[PDB]
Amino acid sequence: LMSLDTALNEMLSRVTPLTAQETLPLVQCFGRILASDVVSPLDVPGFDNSAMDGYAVRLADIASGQPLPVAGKSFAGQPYHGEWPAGTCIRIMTGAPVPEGCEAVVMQEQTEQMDNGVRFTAEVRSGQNIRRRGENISAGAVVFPAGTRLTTAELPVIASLGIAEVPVIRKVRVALFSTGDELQLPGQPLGDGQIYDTNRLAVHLMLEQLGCEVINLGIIRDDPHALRAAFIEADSQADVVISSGGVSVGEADYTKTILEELGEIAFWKLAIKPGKPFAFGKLSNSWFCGLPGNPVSATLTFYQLVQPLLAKLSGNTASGLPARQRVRTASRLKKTPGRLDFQRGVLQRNADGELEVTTTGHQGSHIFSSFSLGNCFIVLERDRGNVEVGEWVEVEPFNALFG
Amino acid sequence: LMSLDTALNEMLSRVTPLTAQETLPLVQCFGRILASDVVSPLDVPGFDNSAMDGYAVRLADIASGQPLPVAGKSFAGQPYHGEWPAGTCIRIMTGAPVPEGCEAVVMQEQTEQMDNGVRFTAEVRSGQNIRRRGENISAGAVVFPAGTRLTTAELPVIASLGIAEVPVIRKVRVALFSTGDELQLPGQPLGDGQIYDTNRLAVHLMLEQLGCEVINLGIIRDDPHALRAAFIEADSQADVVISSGGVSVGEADYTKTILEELGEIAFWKLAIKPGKPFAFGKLSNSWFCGLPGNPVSATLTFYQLVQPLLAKLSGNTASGLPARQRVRTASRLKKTPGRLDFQRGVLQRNADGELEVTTTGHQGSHIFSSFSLGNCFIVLERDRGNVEVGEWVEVEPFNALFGG
Repeated sequence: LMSLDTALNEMLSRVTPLTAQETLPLVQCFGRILASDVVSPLDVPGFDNSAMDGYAVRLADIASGQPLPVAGKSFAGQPYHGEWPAGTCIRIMTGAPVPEGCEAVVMQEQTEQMDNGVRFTAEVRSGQNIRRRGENISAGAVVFPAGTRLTTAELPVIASLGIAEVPVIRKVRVALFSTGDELQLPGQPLGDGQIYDTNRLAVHLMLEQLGCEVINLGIIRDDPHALRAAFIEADSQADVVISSGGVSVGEADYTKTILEELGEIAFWKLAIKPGKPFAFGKLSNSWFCGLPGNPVSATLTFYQLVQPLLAKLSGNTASGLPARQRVRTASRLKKTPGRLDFQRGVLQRNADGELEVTTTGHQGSHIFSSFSLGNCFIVLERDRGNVEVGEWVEVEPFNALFG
Repeated sequence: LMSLDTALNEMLSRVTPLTAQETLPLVQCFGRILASDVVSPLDVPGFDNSAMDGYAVRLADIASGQPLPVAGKSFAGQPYHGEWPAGTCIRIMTGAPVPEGCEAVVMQEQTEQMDNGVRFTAEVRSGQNIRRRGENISAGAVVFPAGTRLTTAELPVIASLGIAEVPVIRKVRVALFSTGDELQLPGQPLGDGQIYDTNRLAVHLMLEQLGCEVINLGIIRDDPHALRAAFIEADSQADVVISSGGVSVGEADYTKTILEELGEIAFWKLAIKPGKPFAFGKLSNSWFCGLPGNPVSATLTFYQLVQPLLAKLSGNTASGLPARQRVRTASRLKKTPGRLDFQRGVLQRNADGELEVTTTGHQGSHIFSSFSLGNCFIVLERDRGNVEVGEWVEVEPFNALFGG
């Protein structure tokens, strides 16, 4: 019934990004979100420097046609500061400051040795092989705006400005638990009718990799007093509280009366598969996301709704649902109109070098193993039906959460 | 002169994957390499159970056509063990075990509650809505082989088997350092021809995001005595030693002579762009990789060469290439034959829904912004010249090191 689109727009419209900040050296900032504009205090490069090894010259001396004796050498980190007489040149290495009065740098290839000094054999242009102060970044300019997620692409540039540390938004705090007397912890023996809990570890892992601060409360006892106490504890400690399974996503059980007693909760029926049910709303001090019990459904609902919620709350301004592309299927796909079906597939290059996708197998939410067998979603349109080999299909490669 | 391929193969053929192992709880295993096969001790699911909220019936009772009174209820984790008389049904919840003799589960909405019992309104087919013991995993089977990188796809399947911790290969230990009197620690004042050391941070970040244990020795003082000391420390404590800049990758100087004193090091000139020079070889107890000083070159060189080395060392049995595909350019590309040019580009969907790439801009190595602006490399073949709009082009999307 409710489109994924519409549901996510709704959830994000309710939410306001965190503003609370902390200051961290750059090496600890991978994947963190800049709280304030990074404004450069320096010109970069901060001084006119050689783009290569060769010789620093004045055009008037080149103009002579005469060989120029080498007055001195200039190293990166150890510039020449001796006298530079008229009619001479300076040997210079990549990255060294050009000497006062230098108008060009000639690479070795365009010179010959004379029994005396250096002949320049090619035209020498004003400014050739010189990187000028301020050509990359002007002091005073904003280099990265607030809301920028810091990776290897950004943090080295920040260091080239001489900044050792930056303010970033604190991590989003997410409390996490499951419930049901059928759920058991790994390493313990299974009682009557029990299964091992998997969703909660699947959610924890993903939160960790998303950079959140995870407060896992474990498996809560299927008792109203214990469950209430768990919600209250979760709420007091976190920005977001997630049930990885066991709390109602619509069914009229005791968990639903506790949830509604503690918050203002919507129970939605989404036009997706796998899954459909999702619970979302506001507790006293936190947002609540309630996932369906099936492992495929809970994982997919997490990945497609909760994941982007957390990106917005983190302060990230990257306006991006992950990347999709159009590719032909090498498999016949069973699909029923009425829901957007996030089937799992294997995307691969064929012998012609063209990109195609294969089903991973049975798509039932009775097996989590399609995530490991796969490397992408095949995102089958709400209204589309079965798909034949050769048709074009929307594909969404899995992110680093799945490898 | 030297192909990137020939270099990569040379580096990979030399190296032996680590086998040493340590056992960790599942929650601490993200991105770790599974050290032993995971074998299922149990059937998943463990028992025949309901796929719906409803009723568990036998087909003979359905065929009588009579309302069946509710004789009991089976809940998830609270199965029914009482008597199940003839002509009767058992209320059942999703995931609850089916009661003995059960032939079908009927979903609640295909029933009417009748005062003399539950009336079944639809056809009932043998086995409907029953998940069978072992239909996902069988006891005794290997679920993941040794060599699997563990992520969200694998670890929860491991949890489903009742296994709380697994053996993984120890992390690759990478020692790191730079040198040159030009280099200054950020947060300090820049003297005369100085710059802030950026390559070292870039490599530290990438190494940690790759799951390496990093030993950062700093900026090494630019003389032979301090350099020897740095090499001895680095080599004594690591599987791999990396110079992020300042140590020779071919030019004759004191750093070169120390390298040749302490190791068996090759200086390659690679048919690539950006970059070209790369130092590689064996120190007494470790492998060495020496990067060029230019940030664009170092970063590219680490990404295309050191990264695949670390993957093999780690024990990851994944095929190490590629995630490449062929896409049209929507940009004219300037490309000189003779080098494999890893231009940076922007991969985006056009209005027809087709994937296409655009240049980031100037492809010079004098700036670093192409890594921010870009989301891929346009991998232009060694012998190719200029590329016009609409030609086909190979493309390698950025991995998580640049944010995807």
